[PDB]
Amino acid sequence: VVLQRRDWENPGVTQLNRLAAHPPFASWRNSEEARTDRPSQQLRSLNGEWRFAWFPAPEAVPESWLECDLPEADTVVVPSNWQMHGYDAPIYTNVTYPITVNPPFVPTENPTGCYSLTFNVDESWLQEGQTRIIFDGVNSAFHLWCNGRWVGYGQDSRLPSEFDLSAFLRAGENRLAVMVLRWSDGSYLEDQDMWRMSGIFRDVSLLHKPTTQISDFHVATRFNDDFSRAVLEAEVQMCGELRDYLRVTVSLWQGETQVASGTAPFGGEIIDERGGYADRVTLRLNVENPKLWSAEIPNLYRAVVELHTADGTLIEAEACDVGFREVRIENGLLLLNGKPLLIRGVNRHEHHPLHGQVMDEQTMVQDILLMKQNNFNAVRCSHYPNHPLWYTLCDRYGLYVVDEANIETHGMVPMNRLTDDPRWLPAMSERVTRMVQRDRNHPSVIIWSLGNESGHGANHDALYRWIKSVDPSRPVQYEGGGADTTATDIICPMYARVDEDQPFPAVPKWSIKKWLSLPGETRPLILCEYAHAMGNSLGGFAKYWQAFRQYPRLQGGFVWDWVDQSLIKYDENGNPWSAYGGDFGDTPNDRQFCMNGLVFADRTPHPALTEAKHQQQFFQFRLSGQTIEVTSEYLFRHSDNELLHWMVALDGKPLASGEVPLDVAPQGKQLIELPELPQPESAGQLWLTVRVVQPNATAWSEAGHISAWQQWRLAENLSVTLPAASHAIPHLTTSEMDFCIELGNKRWQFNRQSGFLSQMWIGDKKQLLTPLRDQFTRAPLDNDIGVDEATRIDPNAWVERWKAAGHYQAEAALLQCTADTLADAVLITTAHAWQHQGKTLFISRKTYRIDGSGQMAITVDVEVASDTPHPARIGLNCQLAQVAERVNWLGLGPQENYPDRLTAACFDRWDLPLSDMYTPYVFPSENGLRCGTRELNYGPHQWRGDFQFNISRYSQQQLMETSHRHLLHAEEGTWLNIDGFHMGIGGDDSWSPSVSAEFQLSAGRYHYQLVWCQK
Amino acid sequence: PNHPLWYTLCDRYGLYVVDEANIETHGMVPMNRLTDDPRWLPAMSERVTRMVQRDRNHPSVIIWSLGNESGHGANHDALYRWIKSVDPSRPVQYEGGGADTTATDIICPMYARVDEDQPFPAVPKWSIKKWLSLPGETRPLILCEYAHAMGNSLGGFAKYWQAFRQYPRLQGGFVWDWVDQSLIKYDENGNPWSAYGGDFGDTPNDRQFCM
Amino acid sequence: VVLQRRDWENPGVTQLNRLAAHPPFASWRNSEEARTDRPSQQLRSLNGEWRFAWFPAPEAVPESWLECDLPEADTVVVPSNWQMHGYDAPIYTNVTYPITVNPPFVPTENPTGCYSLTFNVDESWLQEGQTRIIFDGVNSAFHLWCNGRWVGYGQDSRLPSEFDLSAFLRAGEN
Ligand SMILES: O=C1O[C@H](CO)[C@H](O)[C@H](O)[C@H]1O
Ligand SMILES: [Mg+2]
Ligand SMILES: [Mg+2]
Ligand SMILES: [Mg+2]
Ligand code: NA
Ligand code: NA
Ligand code: NA
Ligand code: NA
Ligand code: NA
Repeated sequence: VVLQRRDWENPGVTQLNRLAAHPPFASWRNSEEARTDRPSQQLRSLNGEWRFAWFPAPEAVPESWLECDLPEADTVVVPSNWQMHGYDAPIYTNVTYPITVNPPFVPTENPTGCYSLTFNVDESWLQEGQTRIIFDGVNSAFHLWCNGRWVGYGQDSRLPSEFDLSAFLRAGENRLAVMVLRWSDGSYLEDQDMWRMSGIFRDVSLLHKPTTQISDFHVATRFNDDFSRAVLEAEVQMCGELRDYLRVTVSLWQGETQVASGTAPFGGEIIDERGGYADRVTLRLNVENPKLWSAEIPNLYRAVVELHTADGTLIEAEACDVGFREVRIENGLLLLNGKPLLIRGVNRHEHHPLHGQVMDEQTMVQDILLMKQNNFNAVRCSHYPNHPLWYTLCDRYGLYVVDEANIETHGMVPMNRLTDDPRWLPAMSERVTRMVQRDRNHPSVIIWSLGNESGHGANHDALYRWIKSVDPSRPVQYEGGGADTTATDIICPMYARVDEDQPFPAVPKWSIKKWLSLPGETRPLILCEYAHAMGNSLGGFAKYWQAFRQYPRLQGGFVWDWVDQSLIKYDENGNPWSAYGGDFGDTPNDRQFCMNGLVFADRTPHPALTEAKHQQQFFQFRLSGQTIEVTSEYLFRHSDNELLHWMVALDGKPLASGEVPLDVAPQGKQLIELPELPQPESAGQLWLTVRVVQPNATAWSEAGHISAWQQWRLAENLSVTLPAASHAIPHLTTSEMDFCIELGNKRWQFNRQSGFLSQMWIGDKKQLLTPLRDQFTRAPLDNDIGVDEATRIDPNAWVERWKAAGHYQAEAALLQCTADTLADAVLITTAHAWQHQGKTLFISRKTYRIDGSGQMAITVDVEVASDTPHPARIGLNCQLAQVAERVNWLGLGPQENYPDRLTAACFDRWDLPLSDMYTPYVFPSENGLRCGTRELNYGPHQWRGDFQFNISRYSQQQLMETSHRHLLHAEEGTWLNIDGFHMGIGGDDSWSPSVSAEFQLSAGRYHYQLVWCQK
Repeated sequence: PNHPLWYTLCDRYGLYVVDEANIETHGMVPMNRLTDDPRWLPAMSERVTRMVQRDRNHPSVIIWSLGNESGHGANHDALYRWIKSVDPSRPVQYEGGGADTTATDIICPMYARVDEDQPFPAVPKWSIKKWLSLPGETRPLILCEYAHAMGNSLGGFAKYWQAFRQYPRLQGGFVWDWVDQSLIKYDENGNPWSAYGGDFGDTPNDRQFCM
Repeated sequence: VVLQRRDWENPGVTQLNRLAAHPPFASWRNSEEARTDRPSQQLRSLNGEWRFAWFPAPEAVPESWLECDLPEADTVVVPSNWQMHGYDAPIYTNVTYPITVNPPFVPTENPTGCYSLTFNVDESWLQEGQTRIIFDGVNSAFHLWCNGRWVGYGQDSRLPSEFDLSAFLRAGEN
């Protein structure tokens, strides 16, 4: 009858015999244990080794499995995804559904995980009370049997499913059997852009409650105008038989100190003509001068809810952490405890490179620490309710959480086809309602979300209203259908730009500054997704932050996103590598579009992370004469763990330093007077750097943690001295094939056929492996490629514009190559034209001046045709013969930085090992650039000027030809790229041209100069 | 919702209709026990949504109703908003929970008096004249049930109509009700007689309260 | 399977295989007939004489009833309330529920009306198109079989439940 009913193709049936949702229970039988949050004897983990067998469909499951173990089955760890154990492929797809769109139907071939466990139950659990089993997460649907008998059915992969096992169990041995289906009608609401996996991927537990039990409880905190008084209100629901002797006590604790307590019998206020709830009571506790919860200072009290007799016998106790805080929208501003928030948020999926979508405490803690160490204060549960511990950790460490229903129907056509259909309202309603019922007591949750990318339908409006009616303590947001519909309290677009409108029909993405002031618009704007961090990205990030700070109602956003969704695969030798979409045989796939993280799957930072840290700083700085002005962007805390270190240096050489304690009130200002600095004699630019240092450890950071920094140019002394006049004069030697120049043990050779420096010698050793040549292209970045799908191609993307114009296949044609002897130098003059099919794209005009001191001065002047797409870079490249250990530079660093992503980099003298000058993006591209460089040192070589550069063992050609980073081989020598000008990287999104006009190489005429010598 | 022909006839003859979802949970304690429970939202939504889908093209229907005597629960709020979103062309009304809740566009009490307050706890029935001017109240008031016409009744009917005519925002109401709910029974001869509650051995019963 | 599920005691199942609701349809194949609101050949009333047997519970219904007319059963007019034919008592109660207040459960003693009708369907409807049946009002819940096979289930006493019969019907008697 179970195989006959086919409940997994019926959206009308989303569970069978499932218990009601409720907040985290442990059924403590001792109050002190509840208060301290110690383990509960009444809550057991069924995690560990289980029996598992795979089947191609549910009809292939033998009727024996219900009563007897299958010897074919293996023993696997639960929780797990069965794709992580090799049983079938994980599918990566973005928009297009991973099954045929035929709702409510799924494929007849529907992979099926048969799980089972043989486990003990103690006798004490069956004489008194109620034993339930809790599956925290099962993807995507399942039937359950206990000792051969059918218990029930559940859908929604991301919320706990609970069943009463009381009548099913026996003392001693019992057997659970779970048939998990990969696909169900639930799948139609689970089209998030991520790995599609399956199985019992979250905790399994057994919970014993008394027959007379606390079955639900809500905590509210409300405040007077200045937050100096609060009323904690607790509504408590019971199940079982009503008795006059029953009582509830809610007591509230600050550490070991009890601050408030209330006790009452059951029976609520009159509600309507038929009375009130005899099975509920509300307790109200006064709290004077409450310690308020925020992401800045996560103050928590403990609330213990005791169900007991009037005489004092405890029946059970539940408990939660309480954060006293108010969230409201007033006059178009989102306020926390009366202060306008600035959301430094990131979207975070649940992902681990080894365990797939199984989460554990350590990874969660690691994520939290990294976020807070990098100046994040908020996280969005993209796009489903998370593992229950996540909320607890956000409560305790202090992050703001957007809790989001597990609803995404992105692949529907149009996007609201299911969400506007009243037949899908039941399935949708349980995903919203059961989330609110579970998470409503976590202070860290400040906003509810109705899901993701499912257009805007009537069902959203209804469920919007349901939440407002049930929980008025939190605003509700939802982006679908244009980000400002009647189903959201917050204008919450994805990838809306700062200044540029994108006026798509029906769902335009207005410039965020313009959106706020549309006639009639009052709401605050907080981007649910912005600054797409796919590969070499986060260009233009500073621009968002400049707008966030200037516009009160622009209250920030959530970066997309936190972690690369790469999975570990093994090679022939058993070495690990990172795999993306289409690497598991899966198709259709969206390839590398799954990796948009600020961190790699193993939590190693991308360079972009430091740019987010710098822009998200909580201290702002201004310099006037000798005075630094520090402004706090903290809303609640003083700077009680902050000191300012300042340093003045001349071209990287320190001249002075000092330390000044920070004592800044929230939103306040401090003036710091610098002492007179010793104005030096020698040339160069003076730079002031300041850093905010946290002297003491916190729960989330080590001692000495740098939380903010800033740099300013001070006095510049321009060099006016003539270099030491040389006695030696270089000697020009000519042949039909070459111009050669000699000075002592140095030698330069210019090919008269190509017109490039083909070789240089120090003593007798050759310096080049490839001639020094103009370069106008880069190995394409993910933002240059502009496809969100492997199928979809775009004629407008930068790489496609460059390809179609002939930039990559453009051949250098020599126009001029003269040599001339001067009084103390040899002067080589060249001209070249790069042409593609009769069209002149670029002209390069150069002079090389080798003088008596051994320096070669190169002057370059490039013309770019106004009607060719603006080039990726204007520079030179070559392959040096030398492979050295270190790279030493005076310029912006230490990390990779680009013209539209360099605010975080500082000007100084930097010294890294060669390997650090390469960024291991999984999809290889142009990488490791450093800008604003005045001097570069590598082995015997030194280049001076004002340039950008990258240096590595990988050619721009190898980088653009290889699809994975583990397939790259170090070439012979070192490839050097020296650019005079380099295009912005962009990243406002990654599926359209995103590089702002001021970062495109559009001037038409370009000029840079370089001095190359041997130190 | 009535027999489909009823709407057609109201279209053609000309009567304003309040089309009402088939939801009444009068017997629950408290009256909103089911309507405030999200697990009952699906059942309730179908009774609202399938009514709108069937009847929305009838000119005679001018107001949608969320049902009757089911208290006020969050499911009412959800379904109120669903209708306002799907069909902006008609006000939505619902009396449960005190006749002036957030799930109604119209103050629609049953048996509220003209001049006399009945201040029940939680669900007071204010004088209709006073109700209109409660601080912050803007809505029109139309009684969903008034002048209970049981047996020898309709005393003071004129008092309603005097107030209906004097107060712009008092826009009338619906008498309870049209037809006696008596069934036909026979004695030993074959003579028909009007039977009410209790006359079919039915117990517990509320007797002549059907008429 | 229909006895094991007990869909009438689960508020999560309010229908099975029911078609979407919609405004009144007649499927005219002539525009002038539509305009004039004259009868449509494609819309047929099944009102009239049906076969009917009363039971005290769904467990007491014999399985033979699925494929064969029961001889005990009487011929009755439909539409009707079976209380108006004397099979059991009509109940009058104001506020207090006529069943024990214990959601979602109903009494095991649950009067069960078994309705059936043998009817001809013409062949034109079988070769092409979609043939559905509409029950405008069924108090309070019901299962439906066509020619022995199960079609679907419906609740809500006061709105029409509609079921696609295209795959269930045959040439001749049904
Ligand atoms: O707009 C979106 O594009 C992102 C691209 O990485 C990602 O798929 C998000 O889930 C989706 O909301
Ligand atoms: Mg289903
Ligand atoms: Mg999507
Ligand atoms: Mg049912
Ligand atoms: Na702002
Ligand atoms: Na992505
Ligand atoms: Na590549
Ligand atoms: Na009036
Ligand atoms: Na009555």
